[PDB]
Amino acid sequence: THRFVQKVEEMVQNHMTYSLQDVGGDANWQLVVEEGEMKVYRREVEENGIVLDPLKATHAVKGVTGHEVCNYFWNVDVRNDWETTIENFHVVETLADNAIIIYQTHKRVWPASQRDVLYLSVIRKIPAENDPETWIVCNFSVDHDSAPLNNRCVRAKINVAMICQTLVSPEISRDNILCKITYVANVNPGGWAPASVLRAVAKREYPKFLKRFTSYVQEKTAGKPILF
Ligand SMILES: CCCCCc1ccc(-c2ccc(S(=O)(=O)CCO)cc2)cc1[C@H]1C[C@H]1c1ccccn1
Repeated sequence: THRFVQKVEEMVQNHMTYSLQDVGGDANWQLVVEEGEMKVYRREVEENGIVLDPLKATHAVKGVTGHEVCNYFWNVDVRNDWETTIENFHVVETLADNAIIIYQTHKRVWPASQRDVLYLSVIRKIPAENDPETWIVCNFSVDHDSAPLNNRCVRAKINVAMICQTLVSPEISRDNILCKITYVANVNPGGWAPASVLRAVAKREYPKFLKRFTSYVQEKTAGKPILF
């Protein structure tokens, strides 16, 4: 269909192959924050003095499906109900009914300069018979000609996936469904930013995002028919 179909397939397949792997047994991942089933890990990585620290988190959210969690993560129309770090966003291009290109600016965290991002966002169902089906959203930086001029901003590059598998434990009720998330984010912030700032913002904002976002999906879907 669109011009990014092959690249999308490739990003989605790399995440299904690598990002889903369990890291409980992997000492290369540092476990930074645990709050119940919410477990947030990082690797400490710098390229030319820029912090790139890979983020990887798992969570287990009662009462919602993967399909639902991924719709809410992907659907631009509900972005302001859960995002707390975005100043502005514009849909730059609609590629298909499951893929768009988005421009957004993040709120400045003093004393770093503000960051903007230009990324393709795609939502995909990955079919399983002994395995679970998966819903995934991948957001990854692309180049585009309708990129704004924004001289307040350094351009960050991202490769993020929200990957969800759904457990139903034997008319199915929300009480019987559990969504397992794996969330990964590799962000090159560009430019320079104090390493302490980058790291404090990650450490604060990723767990806050995961709590907030997953509670929002629980809240919006409760009392609604289950969308498997
Ligand atoms: C001086 C601070 C530099 C800002 C660097 C930066 C840029 C984008 C992003 C980011 C971009 C996309 C996503 S998402 O999951 O795809 C949802 C859609 O928005 C998530 C996080 C992260 C960071 C890193 C700080 C870290 C941080 C973490 C959670 C919120 C804000 N900042």
